[PDB]
Amino acid sequence: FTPANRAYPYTRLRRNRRDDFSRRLVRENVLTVDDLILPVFVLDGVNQRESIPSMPGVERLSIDQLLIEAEEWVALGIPALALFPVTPVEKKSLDAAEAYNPEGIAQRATRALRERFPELGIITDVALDPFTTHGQDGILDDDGYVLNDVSIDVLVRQALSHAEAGAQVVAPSDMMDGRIGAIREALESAGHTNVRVMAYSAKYASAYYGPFRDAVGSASNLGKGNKATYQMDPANSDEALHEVAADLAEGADMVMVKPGMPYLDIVRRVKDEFRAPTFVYQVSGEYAMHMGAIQNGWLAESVILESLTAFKRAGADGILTYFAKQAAEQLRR
Amino acid sequence: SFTPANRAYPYTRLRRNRRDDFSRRLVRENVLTVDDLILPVFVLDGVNQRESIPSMPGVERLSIDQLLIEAEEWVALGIPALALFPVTPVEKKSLDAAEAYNPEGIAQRATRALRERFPELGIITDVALDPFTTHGQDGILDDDGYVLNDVSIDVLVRQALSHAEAGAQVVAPSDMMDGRIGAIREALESAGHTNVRVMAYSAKYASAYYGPFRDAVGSASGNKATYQMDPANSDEALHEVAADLAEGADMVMVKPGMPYLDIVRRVKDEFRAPTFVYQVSGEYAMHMGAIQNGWLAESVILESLTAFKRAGADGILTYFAKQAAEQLRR
Amino acid sequence: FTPANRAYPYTRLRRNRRDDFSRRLVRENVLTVDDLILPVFVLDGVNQRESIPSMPGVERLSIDQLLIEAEEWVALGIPALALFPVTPVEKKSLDAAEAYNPEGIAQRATRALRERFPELGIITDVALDPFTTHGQDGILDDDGYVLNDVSIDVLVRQALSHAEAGAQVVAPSDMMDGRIGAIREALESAGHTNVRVMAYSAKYASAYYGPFRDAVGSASNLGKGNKATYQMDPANSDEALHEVAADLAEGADMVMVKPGMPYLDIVRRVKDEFRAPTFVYQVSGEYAMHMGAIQNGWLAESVILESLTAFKRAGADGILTYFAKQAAEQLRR
Amino acid sequence: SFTPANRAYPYTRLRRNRRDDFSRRLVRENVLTVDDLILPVFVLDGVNQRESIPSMPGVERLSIDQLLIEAEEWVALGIPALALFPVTPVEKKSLDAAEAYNPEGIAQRATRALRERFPELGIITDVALDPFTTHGQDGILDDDGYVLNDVSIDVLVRQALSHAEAGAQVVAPSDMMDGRIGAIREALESAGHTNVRVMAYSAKYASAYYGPFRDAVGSASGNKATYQMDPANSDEALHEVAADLAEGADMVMVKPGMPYLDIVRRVKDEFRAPTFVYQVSGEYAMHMGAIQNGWLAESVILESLTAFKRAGADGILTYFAKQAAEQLRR
Amino acid sequence: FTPANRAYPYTRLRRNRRDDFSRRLVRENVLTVDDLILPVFVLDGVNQRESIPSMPGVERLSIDQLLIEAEEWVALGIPALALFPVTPVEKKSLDAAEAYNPEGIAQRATRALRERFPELGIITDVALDPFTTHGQDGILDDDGYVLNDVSIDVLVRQALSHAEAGAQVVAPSDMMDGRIGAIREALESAGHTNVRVMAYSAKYASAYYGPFRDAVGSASNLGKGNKATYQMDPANSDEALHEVAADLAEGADMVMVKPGMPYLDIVRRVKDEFRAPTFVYQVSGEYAMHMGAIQNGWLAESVILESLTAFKRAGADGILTYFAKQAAEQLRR
Amino acid sequence: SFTPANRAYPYTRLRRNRRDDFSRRLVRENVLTVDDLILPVFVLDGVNQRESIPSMPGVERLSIDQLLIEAEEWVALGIPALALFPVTPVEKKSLDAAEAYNPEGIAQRATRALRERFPELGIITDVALDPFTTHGQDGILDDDGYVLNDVSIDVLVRQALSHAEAGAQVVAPSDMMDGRIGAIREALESAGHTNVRVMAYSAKYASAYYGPFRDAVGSASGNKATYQMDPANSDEALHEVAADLAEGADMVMVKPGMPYLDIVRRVKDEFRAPTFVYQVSGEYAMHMGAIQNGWLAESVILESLTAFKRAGADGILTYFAKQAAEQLRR
Ligand SMILES: [Cl-]
Ligand SMILES: [Cl-]
Ligand SMILES: [Cl-]
Ligand SMILES: [Cl-]
Ligand SMILES: [Cl-]
Ligand SMILES: [Cl-]
Ligand SMILES: [K+]
Ligand SMILES: [K+]
Ligand SMILES: [K+]
Ligand SMILES: [K+]
Ligand SMILES: [K+]
Ligand SMILES: [K+]
Ligand SMILES: [Mg+2]
Ligand SMILES: [Mg+2]
Ligand SMILES: [Mg+2]
Ligand SMILES: [Mg+2]
Ligand SMILES: [Mg+2]
Ligand SMILES: [Mg+2]
Repeated sequence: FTPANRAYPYTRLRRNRRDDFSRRLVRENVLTVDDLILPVFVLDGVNQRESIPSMPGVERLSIDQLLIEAEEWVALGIPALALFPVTPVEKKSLDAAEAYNPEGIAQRATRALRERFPELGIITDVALDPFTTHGQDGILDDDGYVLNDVSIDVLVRQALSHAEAGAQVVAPSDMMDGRIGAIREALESAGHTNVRVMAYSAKYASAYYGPFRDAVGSASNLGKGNKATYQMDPANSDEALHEVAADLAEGADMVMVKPGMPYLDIVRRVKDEFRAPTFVYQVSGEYAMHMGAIQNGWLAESVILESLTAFKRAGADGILTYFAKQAAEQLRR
Repeated sequence: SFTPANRAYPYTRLRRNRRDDFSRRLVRENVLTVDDLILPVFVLDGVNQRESIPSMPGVERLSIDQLLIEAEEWVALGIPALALFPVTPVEKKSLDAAEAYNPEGIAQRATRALRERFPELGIITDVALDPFTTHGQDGILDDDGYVLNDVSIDVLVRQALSHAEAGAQVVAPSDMMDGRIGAIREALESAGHTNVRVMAYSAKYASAYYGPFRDAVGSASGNKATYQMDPANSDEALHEVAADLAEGADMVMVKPGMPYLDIVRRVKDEFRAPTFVYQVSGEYAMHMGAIQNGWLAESVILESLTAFKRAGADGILTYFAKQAAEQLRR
Repeated sequence: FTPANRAYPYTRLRRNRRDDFSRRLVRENVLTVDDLILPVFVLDGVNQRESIPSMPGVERLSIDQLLIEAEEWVALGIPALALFPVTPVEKKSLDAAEAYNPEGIAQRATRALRERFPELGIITDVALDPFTTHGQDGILDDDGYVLNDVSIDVLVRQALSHAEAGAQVVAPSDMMDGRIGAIREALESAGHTNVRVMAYSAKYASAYYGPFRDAVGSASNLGKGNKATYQMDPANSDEALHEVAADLAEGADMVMVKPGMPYLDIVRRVKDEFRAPTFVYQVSGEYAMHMGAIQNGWLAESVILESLTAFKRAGADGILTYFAKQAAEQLRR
Repeated sequence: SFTPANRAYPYTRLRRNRRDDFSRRLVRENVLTVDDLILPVFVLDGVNQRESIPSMPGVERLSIDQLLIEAEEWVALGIPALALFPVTPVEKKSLDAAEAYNPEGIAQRATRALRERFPELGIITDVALDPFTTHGQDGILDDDGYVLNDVSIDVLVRQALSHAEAGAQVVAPSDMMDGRIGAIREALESAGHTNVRVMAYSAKYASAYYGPFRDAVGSASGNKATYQMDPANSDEALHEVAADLAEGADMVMVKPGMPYLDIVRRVKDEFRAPTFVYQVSGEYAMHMGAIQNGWLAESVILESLTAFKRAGADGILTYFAKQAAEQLRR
Repeated sequence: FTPANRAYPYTRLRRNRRDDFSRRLVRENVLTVDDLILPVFVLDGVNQRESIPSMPGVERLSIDQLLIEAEEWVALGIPALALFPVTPVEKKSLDAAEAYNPEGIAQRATRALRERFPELGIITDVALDPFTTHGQDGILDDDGYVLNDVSIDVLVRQALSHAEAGAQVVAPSDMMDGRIGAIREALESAGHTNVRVMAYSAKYASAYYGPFRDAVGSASNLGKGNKATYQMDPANSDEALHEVAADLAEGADMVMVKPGMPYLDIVRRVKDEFRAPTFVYQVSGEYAMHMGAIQNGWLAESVILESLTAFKRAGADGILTYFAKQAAEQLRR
Repeated sequence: SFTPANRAYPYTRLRRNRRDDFSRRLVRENVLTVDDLILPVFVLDGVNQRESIPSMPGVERLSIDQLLIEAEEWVALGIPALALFPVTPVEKKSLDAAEAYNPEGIAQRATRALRERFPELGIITDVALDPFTTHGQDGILDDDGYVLNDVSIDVLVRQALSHAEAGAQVVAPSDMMDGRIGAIREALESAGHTNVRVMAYSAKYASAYYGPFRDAVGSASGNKATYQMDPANSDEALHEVAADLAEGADMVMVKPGMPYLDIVRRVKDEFRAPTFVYQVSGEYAMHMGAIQNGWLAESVILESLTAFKRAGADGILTYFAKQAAEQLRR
């Protein structure tokens, strides 16, 4: 960068801050509804709405209830939903076969939403964690290690069942090496030419996933287990560039940094280095922490749009956020 | 900077994101909002007057009362700022351009009237001598017909001060005299006008695109290649901006607009400062003419304005600002 | 960039502007006839010259009339023509078979010009829009979507018929993914080793194509249809770099940004990043808008060379411009 | 800068290094140590006083004797520095903010007491007028309610000098007046306070995250968008830091912290200077609230602090500093 | 870099140096035990401990003695050992067959350590120099030249016997072209998916290897021979970038610069350019030279941590150092 | 900067160029020549004296007549410059370091004697107070034992002037006081010493490697972390060099040498200025000790010196300069 010899008092950076109109003129970034993705927790059955104690204001919804709520999500202009099925306990297995069940919640919810709301983007989740008795994102070997290439075999079948259900976007969150190219290849081979792959590229072994694990019901399955053999070390930044570079090479249409606010520097570096469609997840713990402080009267509602503007400023094109309705509503007005 | 990352067809198909509206909206790199818009307005001396301009279809010169009336609609649409260009009566032109610093000149009157009735509306005054000289040249001429640099700056400074006294939040020197940004900043600071912004017309080309504006303001009674920039020069625009930043400009502008998008892009990339671009009278008329003739669909207006945002402009001075602001509200 | 601490009054940038001679010495870019490509609209039949109301001063020309006009284009030193055939209504089809007809206007015009003017560069257009009843650049599926790889099959046959006719350059304007490498491969396989591919790399879904659509007669076919599923979003800049990077990798000899003046920042970035032979189209709407303002007395003729100098300054090596004769004439003198 | 080097699955499997603790530790790019930690502390006027703060669970305001007692534990843990924030009695607030430079103001007293009993402990004083004004604004107001720049700097300078006289090794201007770093540096040098460090709050955003701190210090009886930075602006933070470095800052700070990691990263990459970040009261409370509610595991605290190191911060002002220092000792 | 116009006396860089606390706050790099790899010389037989005259304080150790010493290495938190077997004279050959003996010292020591200390990283050495009668790192042709691809055949068999013994890391020190990709391929083919390859990427034809050659017993075998046809020319820096780029492309998980302190500029460039896990060897001559000066009373012990901090500052993530115990002990306290 | 160009085994085999001496010589990136060499020499007060130094095997302190005798051999070998380090008699040390600017101090005498008998030989004097203070500290101490910055600069300036008067072509301030390069340059210019070069010891670390030199010069009767650089810091060295260049240094130096090659590399890459590196007494002794012990072959000396050239140094201050110069002649 070139400072161009700017010096007080010839340069006073408060002059542009003097008035709202100049503030607005020079303002570098804005959040719009075109930046918003709403994740939703999807229940089996009919007429089901379940509160989540660790994500106040967020509800698990059966497919019929989801179709009704989606009327307003669409009316607000929200471009896409990311679906997270809440797997019945009895459907969890060692082999995660429910992942690719054409009658699984994810697949049924896709078919229903694609028919009801043809313009709404549906992003499915490619990962085994909602389907395994152990709560890990893949298949274990006899050492209890998440097998890479064997897991990809199952993830591929899943991705294909999502495309078959009409999902415009599949989002592998699993963090297996090479899964973007394996899923891309399979989609291509099968004629699913236009199904986007939204890679979770730099997805960290984070402590901020707690509430979501309660929400999808994987928390009791995982127990004290951790994902440090596949999810990325929080301390590592350069390594995120290698992750993204491979996912681009492998065919990803979009690349994602996960967690969001605790990793904004990663967003910045990924946008700067690759100049590709860049996505960020404002995860369940980020949401819970803001919502808990707002409900306590400790922070003003306005932190919501402040937290979301940060993602734009950092370089994200789109934001998966549990705040997406609240935000769209505030936008809107 | 830029890494292809070994992206290769068919693994990479750049049309997947284009497949649907929802994914095009998600990845869409830039968006024009009314926050980006500045409306230039031509201001008359009388009351209850509007005049049409043959080379600027749909643009009216307004007397100050009409300006106030119309500004109600501009403010309602959320347009942040106006850029005022006085249409000087012939009796008020001189070799000394004294009308430039007249506390009752059209720009000064318009400014006080606007600042009082719409206190949140940004007013950007024009610092230049071309509406005030008998030959309309942007400065004072010597005996060979040359536009004197430092002597013109003395008049421009008096002018900028009069604008700051009239209440203008921004003065915009468009004259292209060397060193004027610094001289104006110095004088503003010495006079205690600490918060008056200076929007430098930094890289302002010796263009053929200003023709309609010259009819608009009545300056059309000659070239400016000794002060305005040679259209061929790009590296040069970086030196012009570096100086204006060092001299204290709060925002820097590239002029003409669309014929110079590459300059917007270099200026934003290199300096990372508030960057402005003028979509000039000639751009406006070309587009407007083609639309009215039925040659071009009217969506070319948002396409042109969108181009400014993509090239790196923060704000756009454009005669389209009202039309664009209405399309963005609808 | 390094400002090197240059400060008024030690640095006065008006000193070089003082005199024509210093102006000329430091002037960074110049337009010459070596930068000019003339597009031409080519009619069937004999002795045909048709005015285009939305492109004043431009005529559709039968092949005999084109050969006569070309005498002066060559005398002026214009390096190349880009041919755009005006397809008879009765020859438009679903399958676009006329694209690869050895007796199609494009093919006949190539053979005639290559024989008459052996040094003149002939650039043919690879695209189905002049041949389809729907006016879209490729073959539609049952959803009315432009099929990518199926369209490339037809585009390849077309490119081959152009090479067979003697075209030194083929210019795929179609914006299908991967078509540069498919056309390159086919040309290579068939022994057309030296046929250049001039890729329309970063070709935007623009509103500035109106007059050309009237000129080639595709406007009534297209109707209200749009090309947003293949032509690029006007808002997108980083994405242009990915487009060009792939076309280079795929074998393009030249890469083109289209529209021209509304996308000069793209020209700048493409030249800066790739350092490759870079081309820009000053499209029909750009031409119409300048010509309409000049005829109205609103702009001086001099905007023509100003608009063309911009392309040089921005980084283009060559410019496809309907002004190419006027410009060459003004150069010339 | 960055070269992918044609790395491709399966030759490249980024999980191999993740396979085992030993290889994760070897390649681990960043590590938080107590060397990175600064504890902000809220200081009361009395003796034998502690108060709890509703919006800052687990944080106590301490009178100076309690501060000394607690500092024994902070020093033992190896915490390098405290950042003092006085809780000004209501009787001591004024329009002129004179209490700011009172040689017996809470900050000044706390500093002398600390410098004497823990001479190796770093004391960072707050240079700002918001704990001293009746309206708590960070400067002196004019008649339209505007925070006067240069007039406020005059008071900030008197304040910084009083801190240097009290023995402070670092004064930290948090006020966001233009040019204050230079004016403070000039005055420090003229007075022979050659080694007093200035830690500029350089890119300090007009944030909603300061709510709990305003309760903590008692300033909660209004916005600061005319001086604090617009949250949307990034390029702007580079200009703010460039000026503060030129003006003589020894370290530069980004504030808020985690909602601005991208700014930490740009600031460190571009300037390669000592870079500091404040994990503000709102960050602390959000995390603390979620942990106590059972929503988040307490390892999110080290994860947040680790994020600062990775983003490029050298030092972190954080209300978590004692907790983190104990986890690093255990 | 941007100096930002910093000028004395407004900028005095001694202000941060004034006090220990500010020193500590701004200190850019720190050595920790997570950066340390201990190389060890491994003897055949039982109850063997042999001093090395050119590496004072370093001992060759039989496997039983190595298991006992390793108790404290682990207690100190040292992440990994690099094993260097001391080949019996009678086991040296033309064909280096002992390299891949499942009962070779390296293989036996791996199996023993992997079983006794499951969390300790074991890095094996892939190179023929401890096994050849000539002391060169590969197989000679009839001109006495080290054959590239023939040597790789043997190195591959070795690497495989190391994986089979349970080594988590193999470190080819041989400097044959292409050996990283050959070893990677073989490991992959054989299902050794997670065995890391720590490439000696920019390994110089150095004079600083003397003491180690005495330690492993290769010095008398090598004689006056040199390795200039494979080990890198000390004068060459740009060439190191090409070396590393290829090893990354070929699948290395970590890349190493060798010697350490005489090549810190190489460390800096490799980290800066590639942003990959970067390793550096503080070689036997570096160790001997510091230890000799410390024992003579010519340098303070404190040069040890100074020499090791240099590697962190230069850009290394991990350091193979004979000082690793001393350092860990000093850390520790 | 760096493009791998898709080079891949077996098309690319980097050993082909290594196959033969002739191709290794052709591609060989750097070469040490005697043009790169500066010999530091320890100078005694007497006549007909040489002393051995226990921690610096093979290095002798020489009285000025012995220096002249030996310099005949250094000049013949083509060594461009000496760096003089006086061994001050105990009687000549003081709190005020006055012996530093004594026109008959050892450095000053040695310089006149050298400039007269070998007028083409470069003489680099040491600007520092550590050979002259009773506590040997590089400056004047205040009452807390702190090395005063500006007060020390006053003495260093007097010293540098005395060297310029004695005929020195280069004065080399090794003291690490802030701002000294500028103060020395100013004083040299004011006194008409227009062509006297200043070789700044710019990035001079608080090292353990200076131990043998302290025995050599007799300063060994304490640390310098308040002025010499923290070994851990790299970005910091860029700021140190930027200042010294701005202040007028003709060449900039990194000290210690081999433990800081990464700093040489950053300094040359970023500033592209004449860059010097000191291979310090501790480096010399480590190498020398290992060679004599039979542990290392003597080719490690050229390897170490070659490393400096590769890292980006133009010139090397090295106690090996005579040995290396003889190997380069043979
Ligand atoms: Cl599809
Ligand atoms: Cl003002
Ligand atoms: Cl051919
Ligand atoms: Cl001080
Ligand atoms: Cl394995
Ligand atoms: Cl001189
Ligand atoms: K978006
Ligand atoms: K804007
Ligand atoms: K020229
Ligand atoms: K630190
Ligand atoms: K490490
Ligand atoms: K050579
Ligand atoms: Mg991955
Ligand atoms: Mg200028
Ligand atoms: Mg393409
Ligand atoms: Mg500031
Ligand atoms: Mg190699
Ligand atoms: Mg210095």
